[PDB]
Amino acid sequence: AIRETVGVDGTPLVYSVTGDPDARALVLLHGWAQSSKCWGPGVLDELAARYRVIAVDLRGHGYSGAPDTGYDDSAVWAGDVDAVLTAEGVTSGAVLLGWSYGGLVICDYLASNGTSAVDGVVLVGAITSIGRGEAGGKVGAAMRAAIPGAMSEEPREAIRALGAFGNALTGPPEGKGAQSQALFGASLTTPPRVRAALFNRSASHDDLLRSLDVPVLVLHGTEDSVVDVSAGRHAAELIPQARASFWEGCDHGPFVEDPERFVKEVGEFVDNL
Amino acid sequence: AIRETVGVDGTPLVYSVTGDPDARALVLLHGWAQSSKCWGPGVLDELAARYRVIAVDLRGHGYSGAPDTGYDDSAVWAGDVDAVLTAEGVTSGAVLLGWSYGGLVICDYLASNGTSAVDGVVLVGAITSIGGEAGGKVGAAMRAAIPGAMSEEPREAIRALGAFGNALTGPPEGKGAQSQALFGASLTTPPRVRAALFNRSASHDDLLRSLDVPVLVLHGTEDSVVDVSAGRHAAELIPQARASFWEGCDHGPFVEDPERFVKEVGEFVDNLG
Repeated sequence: AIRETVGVDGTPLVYSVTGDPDARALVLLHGWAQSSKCWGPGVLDELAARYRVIAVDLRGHGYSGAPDTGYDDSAVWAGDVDAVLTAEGVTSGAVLLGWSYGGLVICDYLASNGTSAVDGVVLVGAITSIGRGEAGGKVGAAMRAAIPGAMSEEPREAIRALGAFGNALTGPPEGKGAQSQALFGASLTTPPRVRAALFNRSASHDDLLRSLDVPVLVLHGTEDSVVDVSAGRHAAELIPQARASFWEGCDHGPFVEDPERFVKEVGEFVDNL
Repeated sequence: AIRETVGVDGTPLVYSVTGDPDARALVLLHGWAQSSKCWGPGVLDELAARYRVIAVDLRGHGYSGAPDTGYDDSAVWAGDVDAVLTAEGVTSGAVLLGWSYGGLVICDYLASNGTSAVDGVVLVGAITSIGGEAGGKVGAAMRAAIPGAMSEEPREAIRALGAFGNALTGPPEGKGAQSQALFGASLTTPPRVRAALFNRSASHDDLLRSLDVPVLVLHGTEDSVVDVSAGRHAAELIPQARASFWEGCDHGPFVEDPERFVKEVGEFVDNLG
């Protein structure tokens, strides 16, 4: 299951592969300060019964390399998605699913490489742009409160600031306490300098979204406190072939809040390509 | 650098390899609720310049499989070490370095397999037994954390794990990213795994008295996690023990003074010829 490839700058990239090698590739791109573990074991098992699941550790995250520079270069991010697809020999049919920051990683890839390797995109609580005035980068109250404390090298300041997200990634944590802990833990294992580097950039992919020639599922919680639901509304409006699924009452982690509904909606989208 | 093998029960075991493949094998076994990332990049770089560094994720930890049962079986732990050595073709010359719980993993392996593949052992802040066991004597910070630190409920577990404070780093000035990462790794370890590691008994004083290779006991005199008495006990029972008691140090000597740690480990390993 564990694999390694290399980015265009020589950075090692770790990812995991499960499911039938002959099935459709479903590439999972996680959020800021997370890892390939963020999806629950239950959701990965359900997806692996139907697709060839490729769960990447972003550069600076999980077991991937953490270089000093390059996090602000859309071409470097594109190169990372390309390297994983190339390593798995995925040249067509892929579905790229991006949670949170993972939406921006997908859009960097599509902006450099186009859509020839992909049949579909799923944006989960995603940003698709980043910077001042970007509707597709619109952050919620919890992310606004965590900056810049969550980027601190001083541990008490970072723990307090990351801890300020509360139950945003899980929803009500009843029966999910191990997931709650693991998602908080992954944020703290991400180097502060990486947390900072991912946000010290600007990029607009509004015109990329308007140009997409593949179907996109926009899945977003209406009470997302991390990436405002307006960011998902923005992407659904610009993408020519978007299907929106706005989960009433859900915060930032739909795959944790309702793993059954997440797998059903992602599966119905993918199965209908 | 990343690879994987399988334990005697089918559990996947992830580890990483760095350094000259023709150099002496140095196997790193981490502590309770940690991972192969615990050692710190500077320490791993310095060791990789000298040795063939094999850094394991224990079962239940890091990217290794986390099965429900097996953690109270000395034979299963023995089989995990054997699996890694076998996968890497290490049949002689190895030094096993165990931090904290890693020392008990090493003792399980030596009790099943004997010493033919190893030329030396390093016990760093280590337990060697668990359960009136002088080699399993808990320090005051670990005694206070049981059972809060194994709680499924995230507020309780975050508090109890966070209350270890500087136990793993010492004064954290200039080490804030390491402080965050070590706290984070503990939270990423499932609560059920944190509990299962301690729900067992193993008695290895017989094994310590029988050892026929050099052992460096390196232990802080103010270790709040594993009482320095456990190290003094190992150093007394092991026929070829030598001891380095770091005055004032807590549980993370490789974090408190990475230069001293590499010097002392390197001198030990370099004089096994």
